[PDB]
Amino acid sequence: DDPNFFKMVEGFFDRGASIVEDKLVEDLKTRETEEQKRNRVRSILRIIKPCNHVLSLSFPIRRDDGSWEVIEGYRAQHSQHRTPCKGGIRYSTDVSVDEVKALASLMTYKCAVVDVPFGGAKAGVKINPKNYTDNELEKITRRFTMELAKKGFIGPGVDVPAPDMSTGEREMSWIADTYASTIGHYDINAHACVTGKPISQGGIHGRISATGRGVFHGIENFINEASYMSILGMTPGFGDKTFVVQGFGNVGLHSMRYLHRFGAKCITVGESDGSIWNPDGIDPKELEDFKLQHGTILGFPKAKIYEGSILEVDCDILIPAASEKQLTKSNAPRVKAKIIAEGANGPTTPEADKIFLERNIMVIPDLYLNAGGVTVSYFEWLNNLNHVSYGRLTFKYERDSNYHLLMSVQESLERKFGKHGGTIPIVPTAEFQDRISGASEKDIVHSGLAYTMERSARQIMRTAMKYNLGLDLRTAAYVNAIEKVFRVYNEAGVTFT
Amino acid sequence: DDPNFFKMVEGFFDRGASIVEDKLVEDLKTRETEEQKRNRVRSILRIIKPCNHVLSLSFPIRRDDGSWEVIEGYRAQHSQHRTPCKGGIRYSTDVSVDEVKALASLMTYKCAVVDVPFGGAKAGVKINPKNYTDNELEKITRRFTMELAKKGFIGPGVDVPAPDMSTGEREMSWIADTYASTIGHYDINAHACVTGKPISQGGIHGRISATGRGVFHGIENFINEASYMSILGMTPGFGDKTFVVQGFGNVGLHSMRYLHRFGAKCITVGESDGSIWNPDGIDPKELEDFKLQHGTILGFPKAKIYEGSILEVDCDILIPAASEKQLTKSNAPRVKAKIIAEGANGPTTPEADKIFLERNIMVIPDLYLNAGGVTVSYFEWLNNLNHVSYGRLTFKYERDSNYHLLMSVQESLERKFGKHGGTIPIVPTAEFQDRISGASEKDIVHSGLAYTMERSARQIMRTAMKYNLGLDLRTAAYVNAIEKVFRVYNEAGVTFT
Amino acid sequence: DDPNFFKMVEGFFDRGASIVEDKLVEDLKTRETEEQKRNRVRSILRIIKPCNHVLSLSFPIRRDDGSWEVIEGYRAQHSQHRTPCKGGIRYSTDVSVDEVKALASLMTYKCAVVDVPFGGAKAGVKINPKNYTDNELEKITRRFTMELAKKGFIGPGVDVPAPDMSTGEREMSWIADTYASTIGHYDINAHACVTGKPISQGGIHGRISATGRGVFHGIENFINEASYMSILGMTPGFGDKTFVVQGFGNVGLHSMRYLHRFGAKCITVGESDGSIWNPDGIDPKELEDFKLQHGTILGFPKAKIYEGSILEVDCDILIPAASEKQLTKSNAPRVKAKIIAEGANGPTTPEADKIFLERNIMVIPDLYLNAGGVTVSYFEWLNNLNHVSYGRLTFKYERDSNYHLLMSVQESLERKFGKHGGTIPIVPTAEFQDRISGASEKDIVHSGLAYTMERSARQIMRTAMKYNLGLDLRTAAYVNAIEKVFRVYNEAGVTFT
Ligand SMILES: NC(=O)C1=CN([C@@H]2O[C@H](COP(=O)(O)OP(=O)(O)OC[C@H]3O[C@@H](n4cnc5c(N)ncnc54)[C@H](O)[C@@H]3O)[C@@H](O)[C@H]2O)C=CC1
Ligand SMILES: NC(=O)C1=CN([C@@H]2O[C@H](COP(=O)(O)OP(=O)(O)OC[C@H]3O[C@@H](n4cnc5c(N)ncnc54)[C@H](O)[C@@H]3O)[C@@H](O)[C@H]2O)C=CC1
Ligand SMILES: NC(=O)C1=CN([C@@H]2O[C@H](COP(=O)(O)OP(=O)(O)OC[C@H]3O[C@@H](n4cnc5c(N)ncnc54)[C@H](O)[C@@H]3O)[C@@H](O)[C@H]2O)C=CC1
Ligand SMILES: NC(=O)C1=CN([C@@H]2O[C@H](COP(=O)(O)OP(=O)(O)OC[C@H]3O[C@@H](n4cnc5c(N)ncnc54)[C@H](O)[C@@H]3O)[C@@H](O)[C@H]2O)C=CC1
Ligand SMILES: NC(=O)C1=CN([C@@H]2O[C@H](COP(=O)(O)OP(=O)(O)OC[C@H]3O[C@@H](n4cnc5c(N)ncnc54)[C@H](O)[C@@H]3O)[C@@H](O)[C@H]2O)C=CC1
Ligand SMILES: NC(=O)C1=CN([C@@H]2O[C@H](COP(=O)(O)OP(=O)(O)OC[C@H]3O[C@@H](n4cnc5c(N)ncnc54)[C@H](O)[C@@H]3O)[C@@H](O)[C@H]2O)C=CC1
Ligand SMILES: Nc1nc2c(ncn2[C@@H]2O[C@H](COP(=O)(O)OP(=O)(O)OP(=O)(O)O)[C@@H](O)[C@H]2O)c(=O)[nH]1
Ligand SMILES: Nc1nc2c(ncn2[C@@H]2O[C@H](COP(=O)(O)OP(=O)(O)OP(=O)(O)O)[C@@H](O)[C@H]2O)c(=O)[nH]1
Ligand SMILES: Nc1nc2c(ncn2[C@@H]2O[C@H](COP(=O)(O)OP(=O)(O)OP(=O)(O)O)[C@@H](O)[C@H]2O)c(=O)[nH]1
Repeated sequence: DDPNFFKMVEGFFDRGASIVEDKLVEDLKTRETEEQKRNRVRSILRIIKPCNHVLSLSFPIRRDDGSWEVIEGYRAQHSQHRTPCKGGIRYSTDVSVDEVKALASLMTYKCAVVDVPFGGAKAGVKINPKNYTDNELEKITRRFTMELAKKGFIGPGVDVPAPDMSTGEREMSWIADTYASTIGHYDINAHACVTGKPISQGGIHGRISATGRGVFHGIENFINEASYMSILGMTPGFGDKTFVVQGFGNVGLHSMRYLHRFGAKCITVGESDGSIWNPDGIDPKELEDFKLQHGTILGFPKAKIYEGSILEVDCDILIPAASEKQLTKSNAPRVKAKIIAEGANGPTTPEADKIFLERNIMVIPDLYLNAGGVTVSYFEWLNNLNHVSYGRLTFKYERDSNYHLLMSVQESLERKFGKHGGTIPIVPTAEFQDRISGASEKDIVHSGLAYTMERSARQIMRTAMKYNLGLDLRTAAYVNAIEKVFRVYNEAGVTFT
Repeated sequence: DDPNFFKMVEGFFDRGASIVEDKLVEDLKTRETEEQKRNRVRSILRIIKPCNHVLSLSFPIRRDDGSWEVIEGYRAQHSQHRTPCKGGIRYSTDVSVDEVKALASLMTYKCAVVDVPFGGAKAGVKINPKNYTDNELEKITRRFTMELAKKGFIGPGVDVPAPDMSTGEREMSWIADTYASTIGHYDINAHACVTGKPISQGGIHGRISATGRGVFHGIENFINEASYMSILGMTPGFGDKTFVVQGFGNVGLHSMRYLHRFGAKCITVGESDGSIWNPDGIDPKELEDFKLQHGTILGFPKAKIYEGSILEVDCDILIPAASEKQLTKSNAPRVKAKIIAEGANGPTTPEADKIFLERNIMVIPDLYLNAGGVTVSYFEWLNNLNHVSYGRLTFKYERDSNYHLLMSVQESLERKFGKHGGTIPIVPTAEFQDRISGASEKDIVHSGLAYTMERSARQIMRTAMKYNLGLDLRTAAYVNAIEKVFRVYNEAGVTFT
Repeated sequence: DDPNFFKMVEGFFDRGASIVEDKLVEDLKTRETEEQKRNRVRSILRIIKPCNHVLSLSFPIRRDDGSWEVIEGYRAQHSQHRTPCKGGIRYSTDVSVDEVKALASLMTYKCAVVDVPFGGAKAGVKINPKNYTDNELEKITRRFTMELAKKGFIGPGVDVPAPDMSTGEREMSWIADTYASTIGHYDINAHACVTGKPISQGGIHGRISATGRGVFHGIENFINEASYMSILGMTPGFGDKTFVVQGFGNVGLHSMRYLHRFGAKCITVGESDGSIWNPDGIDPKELEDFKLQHGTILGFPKAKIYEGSILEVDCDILIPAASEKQLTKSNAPRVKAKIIAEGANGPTTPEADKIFLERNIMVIPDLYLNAGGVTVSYFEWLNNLNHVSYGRLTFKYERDSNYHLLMSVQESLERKFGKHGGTIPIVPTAEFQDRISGASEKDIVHSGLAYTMERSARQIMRTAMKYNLGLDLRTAAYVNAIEKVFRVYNEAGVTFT
């Protein structure tokens, strides 16, 4: 059980088309024959599936010891029905076009599941950042954008890179600075070419913790749904149950704190080295220190090394957040859990899905969970496309206008019950007192994220009941994804051909 | 014996580097240590070898029956040491990135062997032109350029497509018209984006027969070299020996006539269907009719069907001009020939080379033979970059000036020997009478091609003696190729890295 | 005597306008009043004089020890009557806008004196290349072009940098590579943005020795003019007289060999360290070795150190070729020479000119001598703007056509005097045998340079007699310069204002 990662995501898309194909002909309003309309649907589905562009590079670089190397680099743009196309830049010696093509596809559907205006994209670099000088990573990241930009694969109108595995705000700043100063110098939207930038360079409050909140608001939108918890046989709530984490990195890290702050007791955590198992809870603050002190989660003196993979650890909510294809046909029989959230991108093989549906354990699709990161990188790309600190124009104004609603209510009452002259004191609460001056930059993020992953969780529930998919929310997700991208191709007069 | 076609061309490049690496350190003038300089050479060689860009596409098209299809299309730009990058566009259901990457590499060396200012490139389309309407091929060719152009892979400053397998002047006109009218409208060099265009659209006299002349002037430059014919045991001349042809298409066709007009008796010819064997000669005119009348070289009533592949036919000069990897370890033992010219691109597997060197049969590298086609498509790209019919400015002027050289000589003599008054009539010959008005468009082609493949044949001879490569002219060719591309990287300060 | 270098060149321009102003009104064909026309001339002269653009920069760089620095950099575009604008890039800690503005002006007149289509320009960088790593010079040169390019000061349509003091073909390659790969990627004329590139990167045979030939053909065009040598009291010829050199660098070096190969005995040479005086001749080959071996012309065991400046050395032809303002009011009284050539740019202060005219010693203007370098960098900018090795198209053709002139003459004679049947053998000479195949790349250089500095030397002689300027050829040069740039402004309808 190790399919070509692109043949796998295609496999999910397949079961999606196998169910939509019927409810999609009846919504096609053209005037043709029944079979003809189906010969129209299946055709458009064959256009969605493949990637529309897969660039492939090679970089002469000069390492600090003067020697040269080549660096294969990739970038796919899955679909063009929606511009621009976002997608992270991954640094790993395990990246390939067969991987990038699929990760590129997912973000075409992630962005469709959470209603974000972007096509899919993804860029890889065969590289191990743990090997190279922090000068060499600059000469590599800047060259990698110099190559893309001149071939039309970076720019606020075509593609927007983003952080991903083994990349952070450090790299994303090198990109925005190279693009702004070479190609899009005159363009007013220069700095808006990448997301995940540092705050001082045009970022957004909580771009790092963005994905974590995703995993959080996702789990919350289901744990607090009794219709499934009655099936899974658990309790709506967090402090009553626990969870584990694969891949203590950005997702895994912030998936903890936001899920740790509400009573859910993070049992264990692991990484490429080993596992750290404590059935009583690990402080996400303290462990975060060792990643900056001891280089690994190992040695953590408030837990122990675990002779076994996290995926088999007894818990309540499994969260693979480290790499692809981790759960598989050989790990599925030994999960011993109830819910498998997904921070990583397609961490479950399609073979293991049936086993999970068979074992009666709910799998929440990665299309829905790690989509939080996108919906915040959208606010960033949209922040620095308007050139204004959101809400700055109307801080002093909203603060005044609200002080005149409450006043008018007061002045109005002091004429009806004011016969005694009694000063009715209409004053804000503690909560409203914060929201007087309006929506600050952080407020729309903590809301626009919690809202985007509210509508999405419904549209997934609303579908899985319409088609009776039970706990295969994944298939229900692709259905909502495919139905949306279809109406774009259908009405667009797909081509000039 | 069926290597990955890119692992094969790499294999030739390897044996090339294995011999140049020594004579190239001593020509490196930097001030370092011996071993260091070698750590500099091997590094640059690792930069040349791989392709710098390999795009990959997917086309929604609307066939005439209304159904949709996807069409994978590829384009590689091997190197950027020389802009623009030329390369044909092949239509075949057997094309892939693993093929295009190598064909792209060859033209980086072809252009280096014949001193033509272009990097290498190649574009493929998984398609069978024998299946589609001549309307659908337009909707495909125009879309294929629309996709490339917007991503910076067509344009007189980056890439210049050209005819290749299953494409002719018909297709190349659709490209130039689409590019000129969409992307490079304002650009003055719009129409110069492709070569192989029809004459009325900016072509060159004999762009079709260009490659054939290549195969001709190549063979001639060796047959008339006794130093090898003494080794091979044959006679310098054409009317005394024969030859066969694989792949009666453009190369194979015009390889015949230009080699048929000088006594060399074309024994047989074949194609995807079958062989046409006559040990007494086939009229290239008559057979050309059946390709336009009977759809195949079969049925040709002045010869017979041959129960066997051409590659084993007894002859004097074998010319594979149909596809890749035709000669191989299984066909090498049964060649029964003396010289194997190469119209096709890498039609010989590296394993068969040793057998050919062992059997003491000279193999002329495809780098040298089919390079004629490029050297004429260069004159085209250079014709329509100057916007003038070459030589038009000075037709009436040269005609006059020459009539004053010959006159002055006459008037000068009629004063020394003119004591008798005898009118010395200095008048042109028959030959010069043609070259009076200067160099017309066709004259520079028939010369610039015959000249370009004169210098090249020497530099190959001049190398194969300097390093004692005997009859492995192929290896001698790559040596001249690598030495040239190296001096470009070496001196360029290869990167800003 | 140390004027602001821009107030000095202005001073020469002044005496130029003071003489042209009369002979220029009568050539103005507009219909106005006499005084009005003069109010038109003086006005246009005030437009020529100043620089139209003087950029000024500042570079954050990261030295190899990690520390930051700023690097002031300048570039002036004197005039725009002729695009593009060429001008070297000088690296020296003595550069400033007050210097660049004037050097920029000179090349507007240099290019006008030798009829080369370029406005003037010049770029400086406050830097000492002897201090920085050969990595740091790359990070500086590439950044310096990145800054200019984005502000429209590099590009084959606006400006074309070139080598100058403390820069060579090494730097010019870093520029062409940075521009080609960032800004003008798509442009077909990308690599044509700079001149002085290495040959493998699009240079010209003898771009280094180009300026030297200038100094040579300049001196020759005057030494072989008796009209002045009768005044100066010397002999037309080189082997009969000697010369010295200031600044053994590129100009001074190649000024020697080309003037050494014709009997002229180079007495001494100096540099920032000291002088090397031998009244019997210094081998330019041997001394060139020590510059690559012993770091200085000092220690040269076939001469001695000279306790004195070159400018006072007894010789016949003084050539300052090291820096500006070297001759001055304090050095003029002690020249003890006959002719002062000028390789450097304005090495003579205007005060010293009168003393030189008074001492009756001819000063050849730098406008005329070092203009050879430009006229070759023009051929380069024009070479790589046509994308063809000049003369390659018609090597085999001219070789044939000439073999038919000589044949026709033979065949013609063998009918008049051929009654005896005697085979008249019309065959090329030794000299013509070289020029059969036509004009190669090096031939047009050695001619186009020797020709350009033939017409120029006449137009200067032709003027200095028309206005009776005696030996002040400098003033005669500016007259020809001003008269040319004037007709451009005059007829252009100078502005839309
Ligand atoms: N971080 C983000 O912004 C987003 C991340 N994701 C997904 O989340 C996943 C992880 O988040 P990242 O930020 O990339 O984390 P990261 O870049 O910090 O690295 C993940 C960590 O997991 C560990 N790990 C990797 N492979 C492993 C394996 N096979 N077994 C055990 N441990 C392993 C590594 O030590 C690494 O520290 C990624 O796969 C990515 O697809 C998705 C969207 C946004
Ligand atoms: N290089 C570029 O073109 C960049 C442009 N921007 C744009 O600027 C806008 C800034 O808004 P926000 O940062 O959200 O407001 P903000 O109130 O969130 O500002 C964040 C930080 O930026 C600093 N800052 C504000 N103005 C500054 C200035 N003129 N110079 C230096 N630092 C300054 C503030 O001290 C604050 O600490 C964004 O909308 C973005 O579109 C932002 C970053 C880089
Ligand atoms: N035609 C040109 O302008 C140039 C052609 N070439 C090379 O020359 C070769 C042929 O020239 P094209 O113009 O492409 O010919 P073409 O495009 O006319 O087609 C080649 C012919 O050979 C036959 N053929 C193909 N594969 C065969 C096989 N496996 N066995 C037997 N017959 C087969 C086909 O029937 C076809 O008619 C190509 O492989 C190409 O690489 C190289 C440079 C320029
Ligand atoms: N669409 C475009 O931008 C094109 C531009 N050109 C440029 O035009 C130049 C033409 O030179 P050549 O064709 O080599 O000269 P040529 O003497 O070879 O002309 C070839 C054919 O073009 C025809 N032709 C010439 N001028 C014409 C016009 N104004 N309208 C219609 N047909 C005309 C002539 O009748 C002749 O049959 C080329 O240098 C090329 O650069 C050529 C083709 C297309
Ligand atoms: N080299 C060229 O391509 C061109 C040069 N020029 C002029 O020729 C002059 C020299 O040619 P470059 O190529 O710049 O030579 P360069 O760049 O090799 O350096 C000139 C040499 O003269 C010596 N020198 C500098 N200042 C001196 C001083 N005050 N006293 C004694 N020696 C000194 C230095 O040691 C240096 O090696 C320059 O001033 C420039 O204006 C003009 C046009 C083209
Ligand atoms: N990066 C760019 O865009 C460059 C473009 N060019 C253009 O190319 C033309 C070249 O003409 P010339 O060099 O004067 O001819 P040339 O006969 O003077 O060639 C000089 C050297 O270039 C080498 N060379 C020729 N073709 C080559 C190729 N395809 N690959 C690698 N090396 C090759 C030759 O071996 C020779 O040693 C120039 O007209 C120039 O416009 C030249 C240099 C760089
Ligand atoms: N690595 C790390 N990041 C943190 C930590 N605390 C907060 N952050 C991030 O830094 C941002 C600033 O935190 P706050 O000032 O508390 O604002 P906030 O959005 O209310 O913080 P949260 O509600 O915890 O998301 C937060 O949005 C988090 O994304 C922490 O302890 N460790
Ligand atoms: N298919 C085909 N093409 C031909 C034939 N004859 C000539 N051509 C091509 O058409 C062009 C015009 O031919 P010509 O008028 O004879 O000029 P040419 O260049 O002297 O012809 P060649 O010397 O045979 O190359 C030639 O350059 C050939 O490329 C032919 O019989 N069949
Ligand atoms: N530094 C240096 N350069 C040289 C020397 N000899 C020639 N060159 C340069 O290298 C080029 C190649 O020289 P040649 O092969 O002799 O061609 P060339 O143009 O006839 O040489 P010259 O007539 O001396 O200019 C010349 O154009 C010179 O510019 C030399 O001895 N030292």
